[PDB]
Amino acid sequence: GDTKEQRILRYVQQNAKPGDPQSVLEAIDTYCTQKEWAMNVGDAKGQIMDAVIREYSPSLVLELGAYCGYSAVRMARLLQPGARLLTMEMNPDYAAITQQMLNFAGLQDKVTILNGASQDLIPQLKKKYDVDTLDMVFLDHWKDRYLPDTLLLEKCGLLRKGTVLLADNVIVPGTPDFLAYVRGSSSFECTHYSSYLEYMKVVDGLEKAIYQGPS
Ligand SMILES: O=C(NCCNC(=O)c1cc(-c2ccc(F)cc2)cc(O)c1O)c1cc(O)ncn1
Ligand SMILES: [Cl-]
Ligand SMILES: [Cl-]
Ligand SMILES: [Mg+2]
Repeated sequence: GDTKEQRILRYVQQNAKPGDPQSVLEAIDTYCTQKEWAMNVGDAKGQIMDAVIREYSPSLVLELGAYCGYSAVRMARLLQPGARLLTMEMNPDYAAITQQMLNFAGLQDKVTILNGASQDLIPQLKKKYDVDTLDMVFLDHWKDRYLPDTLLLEKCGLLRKGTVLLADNVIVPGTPDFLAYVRGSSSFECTHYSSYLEYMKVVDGLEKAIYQGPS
């Protein structure tokens, strides 16, 4: 039968207003609070994401790991006109749900959902996708991929002074190598935002790591 992610999309389509991103976020959070948990960033951490997005008003955001498109809705709804989000989702079924979710939210013109592995796609961003540098990166894919993909971003010349990395799940499931690395690096200025795992009474957190250039 249907998957959890199909159930979430359907619930959104039947309980949100088309073209209304806030209603989409609310529908998802209700579903996941009342019916079934799912690994969306959630409202607690989402509120911190919102605050970050509004501070930096990034023109170009890369997201690693889309899932059902919750975080992509969350960020894209706060982008300025003309600003854009690219999100890399290697799971094809998740990629399809994410696209449908963004279409329902009316945010399809702001977001490009690429179905491929981040390690394969990151090296194509400059030449294929005409990226110069990224303003912000949201990390939310496999937790053992945050560090290697961060180092790949730098290798490929995609980070600039001031590029904001914002990492989900640095407590649960945790990203110990990434977290130790950025906190130890003179090339990052880090801030920890303590919060809660989505839809749970469990502590989690976001890490912001602002790239400072080589050193
Ligand atoms: O990105 C891919 N999976 C989700 C990564 N995200 C997570 O695993 C994740 C997990 C949890 C979590 C927390 C507590 C718990 F008890 C169980 C899970 C929370 C979150 O907020 C996440 O973000 C992926 C899929 C695929 O098929 N191929 C390549 N990549
Ligand atoms: Cl999400
Ligand atoms: Cl929550
Ligand atoms: Mg997460």
